[PDB]
Amino acid sequence: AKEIDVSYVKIEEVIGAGEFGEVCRGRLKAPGKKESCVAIKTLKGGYTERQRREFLSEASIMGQFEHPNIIRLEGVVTNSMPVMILTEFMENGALDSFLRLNDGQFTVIQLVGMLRGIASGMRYLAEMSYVHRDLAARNILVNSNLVCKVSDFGLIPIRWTAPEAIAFRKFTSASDVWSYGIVMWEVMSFGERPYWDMSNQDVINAIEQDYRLPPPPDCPTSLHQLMLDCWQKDRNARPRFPQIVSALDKMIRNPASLKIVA
Ligand SMILES: Cc1ccc(C(=O)Nc2cccc(C(F)(F)F)c2)cc1Nc1nc(-c2cccnc2)nc2nn(C)cc12
Repeated sequence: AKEIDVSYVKIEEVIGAGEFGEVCRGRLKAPGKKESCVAIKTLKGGYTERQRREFLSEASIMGQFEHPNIIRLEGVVTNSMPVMILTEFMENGALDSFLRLNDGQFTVIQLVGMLRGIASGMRYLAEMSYVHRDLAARNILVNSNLVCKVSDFGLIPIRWTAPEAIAFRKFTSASDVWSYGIVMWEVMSFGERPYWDMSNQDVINAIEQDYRLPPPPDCPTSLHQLMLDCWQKDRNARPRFPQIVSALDKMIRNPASLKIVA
């Protein structure tokens, strides 16, 4: 992770609260480059030397990722206090709230483009053996061009989690695929809560009955079928991320196939 001199950083508003400190919007103005907006995670005060380490481990993990659909680490501030992790700032914020605010205002092909971007980011993570464990629309940021970037904001996410990961903590890329299917439903439903206001126990019960979420209004049948593929109880039968990307690319190539609705 690139070390950023704190003199190049300005904090403009606190937008959240993490496990070790704050989340802020700010500005980064490095000597040679233009000034950009950044999101900042902070860690300050009387943290143990361990907590600092645990805090900075996140930046070491993120620094491995370079993909257009994965949030981009700008760098870290570690030679001064507060300790900080900086990423790019995404104009449209989190995907779930973005879609709820803009309910019905995107075409199927636009939504499929978002889903394809998310799937490509996940294919990249799976290829380097990184299991996300909390893939959900709330963890996906949207830029001004509608590009979706997988992120992880930390925290119980029962309703996005594959049954084997709930029961036995077996988290794999295949359980991420289950979560991806939920994200597909969130997107095509313009940010409805998975399983509505069913309790967590109601959700586990429904899945055990072999129930699966229905096609959202106006959702092409082929997209809902791909959701059903992601939600197979047998994790080995779920498509892998490259197969998901290929399936979405076929729909983009053959848009008439997106006209078939329930
Ligand atoms: C500063 C920061 C630090 C870490 C991450 C983050 O996504 N880390 C992470 C960790 C493990 C795995 C992954 C990945 F795999 F990429 F998903 C990402 C994101 C950010 N950027 C953030 N941006 C934003 C944000 C909000 C509105 C508009 N643009 C950005 N909100 C954030 N909340 N939190 C907790 C972090 C936020």
